[PDB]
Amino acid sequence: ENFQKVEKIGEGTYGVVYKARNKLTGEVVALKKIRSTAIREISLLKELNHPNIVKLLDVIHTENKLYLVFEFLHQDLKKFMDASALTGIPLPLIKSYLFQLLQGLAFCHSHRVLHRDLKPQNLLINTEGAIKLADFGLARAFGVVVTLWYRAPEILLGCKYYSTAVDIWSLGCIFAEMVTRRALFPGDSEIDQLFRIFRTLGTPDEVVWPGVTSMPDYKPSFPKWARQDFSKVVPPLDEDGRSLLSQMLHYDPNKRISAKAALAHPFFQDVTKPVPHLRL
Ligand SMILES: Clc1ncnc2[nH]cnc12
Repeated sequence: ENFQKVEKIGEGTYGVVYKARNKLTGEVVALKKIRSTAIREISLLKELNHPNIVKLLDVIHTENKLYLVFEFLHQDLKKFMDASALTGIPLPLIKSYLFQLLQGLAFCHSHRVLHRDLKPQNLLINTEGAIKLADFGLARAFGVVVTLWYRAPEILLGCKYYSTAVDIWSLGCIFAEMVTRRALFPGDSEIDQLFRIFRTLGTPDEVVWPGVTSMPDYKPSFPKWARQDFSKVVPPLDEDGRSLLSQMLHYDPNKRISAKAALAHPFFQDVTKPVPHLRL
């Protein structure tokens, strides 16, 4: 009752998203209609505020249906990439976005909150050059065609107790996609996703990932592929970038770089904040 629905933005991971106007403040928001532990978990996310996290304005439980009211941003990274397809995103903008995302992740991760489902459609961008993580923490609160392209290998191999490393893996994949203008691992099934990772990074074994062979969905029968070079996977990215991406894509989640450690990487020595070129 307190909103006017302006337009259907589309059908997100958990239900429909609407651009809406608050009838008692005039503020324009994103309203997600979600299709009691969940209420408590979600309610805690109202406190998780950071400039690179899309702000959860409010949570409204009524007719025992659930509405999440979020800060509105006019574009996402998926559409920005599609619109930059001919030309590519300039490196300093790639670098700025990656840095800001890592700040967001470092913040949530220092509170033990993970995203678990990062994807370009979840990264929202404004006119001032800011990029922000949307739907943060909703996977744990509500559980999760859905995209597998960004999933870490420990999730695909059936680990129940994965860690903040899963987000760094996703963000690596998005980094590589910004650079190349093609998804890194566009699997169309769980095994196709796994085998696309293995074809690129080599089939993992006990040498690179202690314990891998005891994971729930690991099979001794997986084909055995050798690793390729990152010079072939993300050209023409420079050696700092490739060094960072390689650390974000380590098979072992314990050796994978943390968001905080990544913010200190030399790739970011010369980071700036450009303003993107955006048509709304
Ligand atoms: Cl899907 C979407 N679109 C625009 N703004 C948003 N804020 C949170 N989700 C959003």
